[PDB]
Amino acid sequence: SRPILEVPESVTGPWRGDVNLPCTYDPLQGYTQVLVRWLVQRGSDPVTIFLRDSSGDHIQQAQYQGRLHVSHRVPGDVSLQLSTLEMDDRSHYTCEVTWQTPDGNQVVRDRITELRVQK
Repeated sequence: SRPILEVPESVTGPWRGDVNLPCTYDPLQGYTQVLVRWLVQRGSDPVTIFLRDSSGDHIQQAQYQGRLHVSHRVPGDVSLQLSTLEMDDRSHYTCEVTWQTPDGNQVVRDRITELRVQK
């Protein structure tokens, strides 16, 4: 039926190193990826830190420009790579993908993961 996001409940990354937050799905006929959003939890809101759409990749925040990259080569792999991990990077991250469906409407799916940072 619908695409299925595959996201681990938690990921451990090395302090000062790099980590991949996996977010993948098996592509399905008739479902066209139209948006990928990654968010991080701060307070009452998850805040957007990355968007990919038909105009390309968008990292609005200067603090993430140059340390945040999202997988692109393999269809269905939209894992987030975070570089030079800080203790402050420990948080819940949300991977959210939007598809156009065979019927012509849209569907959105999201999954939360926790990043822990280990010395």
